Amino acid sequence: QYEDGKQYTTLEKPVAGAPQVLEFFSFFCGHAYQFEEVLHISDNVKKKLPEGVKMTKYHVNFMGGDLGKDLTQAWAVAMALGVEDKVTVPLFEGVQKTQTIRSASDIRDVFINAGIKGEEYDAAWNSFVVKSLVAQQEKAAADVQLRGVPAMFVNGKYQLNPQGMDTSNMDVFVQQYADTVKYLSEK
Repeated sequence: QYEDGKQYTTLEKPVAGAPQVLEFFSFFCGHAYQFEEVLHISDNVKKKLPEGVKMTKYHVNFMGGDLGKDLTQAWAVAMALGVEDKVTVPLFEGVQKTQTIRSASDIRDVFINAGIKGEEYDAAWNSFVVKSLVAQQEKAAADVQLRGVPAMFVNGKYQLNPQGMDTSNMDVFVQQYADTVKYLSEK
């Protein structure tokens, strides 16, 4: 059962005001099948959380390019419009698989070919919701001294530690990972 150092580690400087459950990810990290494993785990942690506990997921630029920046703004657009589950795979496929995403217009087209209206994308993109969310994603990663993706944090205090878990089959991993998030959203 649960101890500091094993299933989770404790941030030396806790973050006040952090989301209750904060996951970080990048579109530029991992083989497509690896990216999709991470999505499965994230969706299963969501599923097994206690009613009322929300999961927040933030994007990370990784190499500092303008493509990375526009994708982080495009992620804030997905959060703003509640279309995360419609665009996550298309987006990474756009970057990773079909490699179609090269400019911000190409990102916008992923949203469109996924049934988001061009006029809707533009409004969110330019919105204050999205400016605030872009700032929040940048700030939160600096606040936890982020050392890589994927990563999950609970209450700005505890970081999930997949090392201290049985990663020798996904279903056991997922249950352990998910049970630990509950112990921490209670702690």
